[PDB]
Amino acid sequence: GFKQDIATIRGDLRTYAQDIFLAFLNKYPDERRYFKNYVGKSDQELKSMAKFGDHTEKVFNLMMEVADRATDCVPLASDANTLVQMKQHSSLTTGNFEKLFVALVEYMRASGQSFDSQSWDRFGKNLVSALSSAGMK
Amino acid sequence: GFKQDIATIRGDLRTYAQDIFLAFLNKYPDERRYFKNYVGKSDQELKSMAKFGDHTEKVFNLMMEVADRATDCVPLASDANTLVQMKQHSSLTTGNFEKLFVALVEYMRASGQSFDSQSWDRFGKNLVSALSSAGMK
Ligand code: HEM
Ligand code: HEM
Ligand SMILES: Oc1ccc(Br)cc1
Ligand SMILES: Oc1ccc(Br)cc1
Repeated sequence: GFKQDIATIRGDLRTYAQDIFLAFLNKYPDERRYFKNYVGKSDQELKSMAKFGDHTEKVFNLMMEVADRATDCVPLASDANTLVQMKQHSSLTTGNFEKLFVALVEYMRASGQSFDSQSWDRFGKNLVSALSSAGMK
Repeated sequence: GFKQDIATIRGDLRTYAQDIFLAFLNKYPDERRYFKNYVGKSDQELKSMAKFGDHTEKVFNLMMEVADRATDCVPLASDANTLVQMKQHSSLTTGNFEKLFVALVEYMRASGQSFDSQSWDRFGKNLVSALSSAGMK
């Protein structure tokens, strides 16, 4: 289930983080505009950039902390607010987050692995609700 | 994105090259008049010709180099000049290139592979502009 999925992802966090993030950019190529340092770079080029691995891992680490603190895929309002208030997220809208979770769920369903994809979809929906409540446009 | 798509195509170039060129010829059958011995043949007959695959590979080898040398999907003017000046292209106009890129983008959109088709559309438009700047009719 969802708790096991957190363990699966955490076990190889950097690989899953990179693969899901690339799935996101591949599904929604226009989203690359928010990452000026990743524009015009192949996947292998990206993987050779210190910040790509470091930042992508740290994003997914925080995602997993939020997921683990949730009750029945309902995240803490405080966690949503952290995400809204981050300077790095100042120009984002809930639609950016919606897209990330659509891509994440698609990745899980396409994987040969037994992720609880329905729960990740619902977690994403609940997180979007919480972001909106915390003031994200 | 675009840069990764170049790697994807290069990883199976003969297959992609033939399938895109066939998509072009099937969408625009009268374009066969620029070529020799292509009329009156089905796709499988074309693919079994001595030089169909070889010629198509050489075209797409160069197309991928032009794409790879581009910045933000803008090709080098030297690459455009080469394409205009090639003896093999003496009877072409920019419209021939426009049609090739319409077919290429349509192929990408229909494929099971996550191509950044919008970037290929932009690249095609920028290549056509560059061909015009370099003196193609
Ligand atoms: C629940 C989902 C998300 C979480 C947990 C999250 C978390 C984070 C974290 C922890 C950082 C700082 C990384 C570091 O210190 O190196 C960061 C940076 C950033 N995030 Fe988010 N983020 C999420 C979603 C998104 C989305 C959907 C976008 C845009 C489509 C986005 C855009 C950015 C940008 C542009 C930065 C700064 C540039 C960079 O480090 O690449 N984030 N995020
Ligand atoms: C960016 C697009 C293009 C590139 C990079 C390109 C490149 C090339 C190259 C490298 C060759 C040499 C093939 C060989 O001798 O093995 C070639 C030949 C040729 N190309 Fe282009 N070409 C492009 C577009 C077109 C278009 C749109 C047409 C016509 C609709 C065309 C018509 C021809 C013809 C008639 C030849 C010689 C005969 C043949 O290969 O069958 N090309 N091209
Ligand atoms: O550096 C980053 C990697 C992935 C996301 Br999502 C956001 C920032
Ligand atoms: O041999 C050729 C294959 C594809 C194109 Br486009 C042009 C020539």
